Amino acid sequence: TSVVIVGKISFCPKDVLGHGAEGTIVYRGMFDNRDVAVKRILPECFSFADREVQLLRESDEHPNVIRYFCTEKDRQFQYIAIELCAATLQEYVEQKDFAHLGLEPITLLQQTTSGLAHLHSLNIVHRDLKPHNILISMPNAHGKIKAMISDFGLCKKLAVGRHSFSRRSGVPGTEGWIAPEMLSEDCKENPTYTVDIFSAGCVFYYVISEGSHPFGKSLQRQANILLGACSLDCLHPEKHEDVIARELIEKMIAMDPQKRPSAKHVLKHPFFWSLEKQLQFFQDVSDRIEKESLDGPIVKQLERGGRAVVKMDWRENITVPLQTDLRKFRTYKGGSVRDLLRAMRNKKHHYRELPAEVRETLGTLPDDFVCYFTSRFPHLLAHTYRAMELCSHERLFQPYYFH
Ligand SMILES: Cc1cc(NS(=O)(=O)c2ccccc2Cl)c2ccccc2c1Oc1ncccc1-c1ccnc(N[C@H]2CC[C@H](N)CC2)n1
Repeated sequence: TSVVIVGKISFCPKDVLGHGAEGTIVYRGMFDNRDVAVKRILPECFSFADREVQLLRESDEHPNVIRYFCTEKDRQFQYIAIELCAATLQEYVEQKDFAHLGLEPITLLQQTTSGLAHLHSLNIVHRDLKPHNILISMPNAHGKIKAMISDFGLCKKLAVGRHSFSRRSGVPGTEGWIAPEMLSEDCKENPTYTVDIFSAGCVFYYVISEGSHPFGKSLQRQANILLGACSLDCLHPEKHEDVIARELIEKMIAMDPQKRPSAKHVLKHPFFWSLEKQLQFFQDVSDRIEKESLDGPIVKQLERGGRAVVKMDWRENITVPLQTDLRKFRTYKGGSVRDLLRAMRNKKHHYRELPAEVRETLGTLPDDFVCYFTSRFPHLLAHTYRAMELCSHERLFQPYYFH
């Protein structure tokens, strides 16, 4: 038997892509002139997979959830056909040279999270998130790729007006990626969507560390998850991009499930912002506190812990041409976060009109200008992002926060 044909699906049995659960085999094949992955399953699984297909005429209408195509029936088997993909995220992370990837890994992280937000918005908790089932599409003609969430065998649709689900026997996920509240002792709250956030948090660090895991090597990482013993070694405490990454990830993998942000909060985090959007944040913040009281709650939050962030005096930690231009105005307090943000806002606003050598020390707008400040004050953004959560409901700030 060289080519099997079951209805609209066809494949060569020799084109094995791997296996799913024990008793399944996946083949490469064709459906309506499209490339598909075809999972063959036994009778014991027939309505177990019809339950998962019912969920997938409703969930896979999202670019970052795997497309379902067809189901066909043999005398002995069922055949499930989904979109053929090029790789898994594990394969991507472990094999590719990250020197040549730029921002792509972070975009795949965005896409994954976005697929996850879609699922959660339909009352579906995935329960088995890992690099092994985050699939990377076939590239398009310009070499562009995307991540897609797959593997819905452990998915649970919460009934209408339920916000959690209870534990059952058996392995609730994959060892090394399971949120602690699924296994821990004397736990008095039910698990919920945040279990996917914990798993994603681990996945996030796995992508950006180029293969490490917050909870150690594969042998004792589940045990370390229950103990709360994590480490994010690869993130420097004084590198802006690592600090922003850390701030997000340590919350996503929080031991207390209620401290973890929802998928939509994660999508809004500065981890995902371009340099121009970061700069725009700084500006929108400065316009927002432009006429606020030194003792009002907003400016108070922004200054709490401010001096360490500003390096005690920020005027002393900038270049000589800029320090000279600002001293002259005789208005900027060097111990204040507000005033550093205001100095940034003003220099952006008046950029063309600034003396040549000030323009040259700052570099170009927007990219170099913002990096001038974030490279010198690597906690400025993370800190400003936390403090301005007081204004998260305001319309000005909905590009930056969710709710
Ligand atoms: C993870 C997963 C889960 C499945 N089940 S499911 O619960 O997600 C499901 C999804 C959508 C509708 C129904 C179901 Cl049951 C799959 C069902 C059918 C076909 C493939 C499925 C599936 O994917 C694969 N499983 C095993 C081996 C390979 C795949 C697979 C899927 C898509 N593309 C590829 N391509 C591979 C190419 C070779 C690379 N080394 C890795 C990627 N593989």
